[PDB]
Amino acid sequence: EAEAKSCKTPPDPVNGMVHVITDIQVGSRITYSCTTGHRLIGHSSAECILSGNTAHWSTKPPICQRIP
Repeated sequence: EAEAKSCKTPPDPVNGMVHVITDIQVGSRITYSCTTGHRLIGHSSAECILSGNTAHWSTKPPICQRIP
């Protein structure tokens, strides 16, 4: 709970890319994106939360289903 930042940045989703809103500090809320036409199979968002001794993003690795 000091100096902030403790969540490891998520890997770039397939045919997509993650965007940081301001910083990687705990309490923030970044967002995810994908190629035009692909709906985010998740929450389209994240929240840096500590699960004990390791801080990570509450959202699972987003996917792109590709929509006709």
